[PDB]
Amino acid sequence: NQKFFTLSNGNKIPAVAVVGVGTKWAHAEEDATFSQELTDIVKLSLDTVPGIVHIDAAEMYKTYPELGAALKETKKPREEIFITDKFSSLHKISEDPKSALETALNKLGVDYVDLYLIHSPFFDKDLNIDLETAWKQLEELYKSGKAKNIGVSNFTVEDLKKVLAIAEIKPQVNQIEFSPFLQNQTPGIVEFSQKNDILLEAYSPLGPLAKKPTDADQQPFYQYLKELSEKYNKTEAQVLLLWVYKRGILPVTTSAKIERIKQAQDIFSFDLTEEEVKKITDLGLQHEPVRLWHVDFYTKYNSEAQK
Repeated sequence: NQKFFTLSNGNKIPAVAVVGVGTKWAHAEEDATFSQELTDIVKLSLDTVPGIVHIDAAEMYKTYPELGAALKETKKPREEIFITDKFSSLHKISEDPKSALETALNKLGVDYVDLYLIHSPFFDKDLNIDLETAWKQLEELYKSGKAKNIGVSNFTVEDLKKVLAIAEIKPQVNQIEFSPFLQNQTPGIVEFSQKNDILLEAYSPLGPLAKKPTDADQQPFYQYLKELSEKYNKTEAQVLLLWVYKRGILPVTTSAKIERIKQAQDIFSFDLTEEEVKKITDLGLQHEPVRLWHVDFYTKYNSEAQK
C-alpha cells in the first residue's frame, strides 16, 4: 500500500515519484521538439499506475506541452496526481518564479502544482532576482495556493542557510542527486537537511545502474544487489528505490517503460531489514562517487560525497 512522507507543514507527499518528464528519446545530432513517446508513457502511467501518481516536471525540461497533453487526455482525477515543478534558475526562461509558474500552470492546464522548487542555487547572470527574493516569491506562491508546497533543489548547506535566514516558511523539500554512489551531493547535506526537518528527494537514485562499471560482476555492491533482488523477487532498481526510502529520502525516478514505472510505484510491496539497508549503505560508501547532475559545479565536492 502506498506510503507518504509528511512535510514540516503537515502535507503528505507520495513517497516515490515514478513519472518524470525531463528525459526523452533524443537523437545524437539533435531539436526542442515534441516527444509523442513521452506524452504517451505519461498518459499510460496516469491511467494504469495505482494510487496517487507523483510526477516530476521542470521549467528547464521544456516538456510542459507533453505533460499538458497527457494531463488533459487522462481520466485520472487531479487529486490523485502529485505534480512537482521547478523554477529554472540555472538557465533563464522566465523573469522570476511567479512568472514561471503562471506560464507552467497555463501550459499544463492546471490551477496549482503540488510542489514548487527552485531548481538550482547557481542563479543565471541574466536574472534580476537573487535567491532570497526568489524564495520570498515561492512563499507568496504558497500563500496564493498556486503551490501547495515549496522547496529547493541542489542546495548546499550554505544555500539552505541563506534561505533559512530570511524564511517565513521553511523549505519543505531539498531535491538532490542521491544514490549509494553519491550519499552526499554536497558536503554534509543529507545530515543537515534531515536534522532540520527538510525532506530530501533523491534524483537519479538508479545512478549505479545507469552507469555500471565494466567489472561490475566482481563488485560486491552489484553482487549484493542481485542477492537481494533474488531474495525478494524484485528488480535491482526496486531494491535501490526502496533503500532510498529506508534512508528517509524520497526517490525520484523515471523510466522509458510502463513496466518499470509500475514496479517503481510498487516498491512498498516489500521491505528491507535494517541489516540489509546498512549493507547497501556501506557497500555503496566504499564505491567511488558517481555524479550525473550539476557535474560542472559539484565535481569539486566528489571527495566529500561518500563521507
